[PDB]
Amino acid sequence: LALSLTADQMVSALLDAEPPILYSEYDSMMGLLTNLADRELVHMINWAKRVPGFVDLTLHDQVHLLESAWLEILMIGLVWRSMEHPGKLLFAPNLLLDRNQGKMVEIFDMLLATSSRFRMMNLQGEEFVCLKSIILLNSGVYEEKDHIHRVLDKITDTLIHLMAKAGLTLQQQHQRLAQLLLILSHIRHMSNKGMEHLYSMSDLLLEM
Amino acid sequence: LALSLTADQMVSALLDAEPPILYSEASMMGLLTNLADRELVHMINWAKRVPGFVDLTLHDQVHLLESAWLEILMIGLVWRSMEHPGKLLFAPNLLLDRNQGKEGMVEIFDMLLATSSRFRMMNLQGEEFVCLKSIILLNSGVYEEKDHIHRVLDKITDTLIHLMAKAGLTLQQQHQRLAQLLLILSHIRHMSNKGMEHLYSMLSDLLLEMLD
Ligand SMILES: C[C@H]1CCN(CCOc2ccc([C@@H]3c4ccc(O)cc4CC[C@@H]3c3ccccc3)cc2)C1
Ligand SMILES: C[C@H]1CCN(CCOc2ccc([C@@H]3c4ccc(O)cc4CC[C@@H]3c3ccccc3)cc2)C1
Repeated sequence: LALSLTADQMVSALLDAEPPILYSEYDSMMGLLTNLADRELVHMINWAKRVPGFVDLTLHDQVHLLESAWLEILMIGLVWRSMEHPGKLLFAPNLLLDRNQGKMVEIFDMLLATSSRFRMMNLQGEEFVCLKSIILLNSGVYEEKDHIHRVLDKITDTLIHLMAKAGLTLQQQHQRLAQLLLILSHIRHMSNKGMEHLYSMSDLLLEM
Repeated sequence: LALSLTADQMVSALLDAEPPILYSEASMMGLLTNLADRELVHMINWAKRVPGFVDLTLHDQVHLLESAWLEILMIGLVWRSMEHPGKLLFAPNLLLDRNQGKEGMVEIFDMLLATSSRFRMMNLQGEEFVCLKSIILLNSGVYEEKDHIHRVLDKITDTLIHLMAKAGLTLQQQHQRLAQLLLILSHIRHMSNKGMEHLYSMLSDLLLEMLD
């Protein structure tokens, strides 16, 4: 029944679905980020459940979707809040790191670049939550399958609706749509590069 | 001077630019490498006939091909594999199913097969296909020169939209399908990444000499 949402209801539903911005433990850099990510993962699951259409999926469908998307969700979230701090990544309000402290400057330079990209594009928060939802439903998808594609189509409708209300021309609307979606493919890329470094060292999702 | 180009002529240019289909020559990893290596040459010549590409500095052209070359091979493979369900047409004389796919390679195979199915379900057209392939070339390595590329990318999106509108898809159906196509590109990024991993655990000089 979640496919009956109007575009504005979809946005409002996504905005209040938003997870908090966590802080880093006050009182060895990888640990701080690992600790942060672990705590971040917990609200991400309660977030995903509030994504329209998500809970309709069988629970092992939900688990496959989250296992594929989670690092991308983390990455776009980080990049999102890092937007208004050029040359730096805001992992937490008390943990704002620069280029030099990165040394993973391979992945960080990528993360910074994406942040610059969102900034030049002047990405709005309303567009942001759509993109994050898109990532959840799309990264893992390669009755159940088509429902997902129907949900994805609704988010597309919503994104366009946002751009029309913003006063962008029809041409500008599908161009901006194209630009944002291509950016997702470089978030996929980052996740992957992030993943293999992440094993230069899967089931709590059902439990959660 | 390639941006001064109507959507129809744009599709024309890309279509005629299409590379030929090549024939097949760890028996198999030696077969796919020879084929891919041969396929790689025609890709350079294809890339140069892609609108906006030769206006780029040579250093950037190499960089784009370095980032994208595997993605190009994969989507092309996926493309000609459409009408052959459950199989991969690496070549007219080399048609494989996933059984023959079996080290580390069956997972990549299955990914390529799903992509092929998705194109089949969506019923991807040739006009659209060549548009996507261009987007990959210019998008994959995108991270005066770095906005020219974004103009071309916008021009190709117009072209895609142009095609869906002519087809009779409504404005809503148009942007829905545009999105459906571009999201598939992120799967192809993923396949390429896992592909690079799988190849290291077993190009520039060519690209530079190749782009004589
Ligand atoms: C999925 C859980 C399994 C146990 N945990 C492993 C650590 O997971 C991460 C994921 C991301 C990071 C870094 C980070 C942390 C918080 C955040 O909001 C965003 C990011 C962006 C990725 C970043 C990173 C990138 C590449 C290698 C390591 C860490 C660190 C650890 C997380
Ligand atoms: C950069 C060039 C110089 C070194 N060469 C290494 C060979 O790279 C490849 C690329 C693709 C493949 C397989 C293939 C062959 C032909 C084709 O038209 C498409 C593809 C898609 C990928 C496929 C592959 C890629 C990676 C691991 C296993 C299989 C195999 C070897 C390529």
